[PDB]
Amino acid sequence: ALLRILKETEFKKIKVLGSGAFGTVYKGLWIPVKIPVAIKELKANKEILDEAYVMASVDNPHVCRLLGICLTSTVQLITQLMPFGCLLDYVREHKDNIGSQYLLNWCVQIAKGMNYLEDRRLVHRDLAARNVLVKTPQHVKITDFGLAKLLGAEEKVPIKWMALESILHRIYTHQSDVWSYGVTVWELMTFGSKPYDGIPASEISSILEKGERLPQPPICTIDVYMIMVKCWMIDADSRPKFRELIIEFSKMARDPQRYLVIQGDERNFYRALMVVDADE
Ligand SMILES: COCCO/N=C/c1c(N)ncnc1Nc1ccc2c(cnn2Cc2cccc(F)c2)c1
Repeated sequence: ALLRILKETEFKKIKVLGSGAFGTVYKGLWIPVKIPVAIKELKANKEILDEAYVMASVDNPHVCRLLGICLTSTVQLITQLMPFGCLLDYVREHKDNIGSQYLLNWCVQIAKGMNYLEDRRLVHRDLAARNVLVKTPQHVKITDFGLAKLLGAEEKVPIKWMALESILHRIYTHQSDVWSYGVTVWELMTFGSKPYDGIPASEISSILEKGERLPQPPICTIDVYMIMVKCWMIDADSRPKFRELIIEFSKMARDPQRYLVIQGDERNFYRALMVVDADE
């Protein structure tokens, strides 16, 4: 069964991870051996089970997969626990130990994961560094795709990560996801800064129309920054394609010190923070 129907007893919400944008995520154990899992708690659930199947049918090393679902009073989404937490918090905590090699590789990995979703005709709708998880320092994965639509994202909100056409018309495409990719990259390059910090969400569409964009990160060469800016063009068709982003950042990954200037570039443990891996 691709989307395993789990019984209220097979798993248990041990601790709390964090209050998300669509629900609360817990850390826990699952017994179909005990497997560490992330549990997100948000008769007509036939609708959900549909968009839920998609989330479980993805198979790419850069995209999290939904492993199970529990349909009771509430819907609980069960996935494999990523021990290092989300990338946003990761870069914030290692702001002085993250080299250009890692930063570029993550951009490549996020780009591959996004290209994979585009091949499945799945618009994420909420890509951001907080929705990129760290399996290990050299392996990151995209998560939380599809939930946005499954709750009326484009029905009658992460404004600062959204493309202009999404804010004004609720239009979501793989190209609006490219814009958010641009913002996600900005978050990594600034080591976790909040985009448009100190600017009211209501004024965002206004500043974007006037041509204003997030500033060039200190460590970025104009070449890296040019890619981000292209991702934020009003004309969605003119923005880079994830496929082109994979190739461009891969190229830069071969000569990192040339595209990112990080002083001393070359040269808390999530054990006490956070049985067999779901992968096992
Ligand atoms: C501020 O710091 C917060 C740190 O929280 N880290 C949390 C977390 C984690 N350390 N490991 C794994 N998942 C984590 N969250 C998380 C994110 C999305 C989720 C679930 C469960 N269901 N869904 C929907 C979904 C949609 C599409 C594909 C999927 F696989 C899952 C859990």
